[PDB]
Amino acid sequence: VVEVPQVTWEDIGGLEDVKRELQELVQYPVEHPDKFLKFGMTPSKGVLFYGPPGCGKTLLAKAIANECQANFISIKGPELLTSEANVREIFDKARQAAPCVLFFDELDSIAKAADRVINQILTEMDGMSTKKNVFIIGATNRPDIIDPAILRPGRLDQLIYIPLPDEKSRVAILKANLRKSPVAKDVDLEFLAKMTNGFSGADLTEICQRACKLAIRESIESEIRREREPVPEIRRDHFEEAMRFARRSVSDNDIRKYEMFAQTLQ
Ligand SMILES: Nc1ncnc2c1ncn2[C@@H]1O[C@H](COP(=O)(O)OP(=O)(O)O)[C@@H](O)[C@H]1O
Ligand SMILES: [NH3+]Cc1cc(-c2ccccc2)no1
Ligand code: NA
Repeated sequence: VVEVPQVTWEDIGGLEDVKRELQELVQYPVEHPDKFLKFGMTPSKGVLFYGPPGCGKTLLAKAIANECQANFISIKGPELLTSEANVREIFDKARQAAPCVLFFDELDSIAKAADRVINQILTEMDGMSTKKNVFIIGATNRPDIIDPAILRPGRLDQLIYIPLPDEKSRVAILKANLRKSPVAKDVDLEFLAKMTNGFSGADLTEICQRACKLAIRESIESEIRREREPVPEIRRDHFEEAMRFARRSVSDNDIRKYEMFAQTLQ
């Protein structure tokens, strides 16, 4: 289905630098059109996100569309395999749905015939102007096998690193996930951030989801019993129990590889 996503910047913990860069990348064409006319700037057509899984690349693509009040179309890389006109029809539908964000997920899978489902993608991008109001976003978990042809000017304009959350970011992710939940006052999220070094954003969300379930199942059972004869909260002890099916999903070795890739691009 095609729709404007509900996720906002507020749902995304950390990545504050990345967020104002993306805002500037899309707010500037419509907030200062006179200066965009004055100097000859063409709006950006695309970005490529990279980093470990579960750290917010999909969330950021949906928040960009929500900011622009734009439709969102998602395509996972493995599913363009049956048929090179598959690529042509997706760009048609995105153009039909303009203004629109077109998100290519799991692009590392086609980075490994398939040789130019790629060329088709590259040609569709070259043949589409910024006047069509379609903004393209790709995401990958394997930045080592990016064909640099997709980063040439006129295609995806910027490669952007989306890293594992640091300690400050882990507090923000917990707070964003819990922003509309009733959390007991004995819950110390800064201490939970201290104890989750190396956790991804998806890893943190599971802890919150397990603690919230445990609370619901407590609420269910206690009213079942009080029947035999006041909004409840997620308490510290629900979080205590959730945290021992809690472990990192990204290895220390993959973390080293991402950090090396990113640090060498300064
Ligand atoms: N920065 C973040 N802030 C808040 N939640 C996050 C963040 N990163 C990941 N999550 C949680 O993990 C889930 C997966 O994130 P996603 O953006 O799909 O990861 P990927 O980087 O693999 O695209 C999200 O739905 C959300 O619950
Ligand atoms: N097993 C997953 C995996 C990840 C990587 C990798 C390679 C380069 C940079 C970052 C990550 N190589 O393999
Ligand atoms: Na990923």
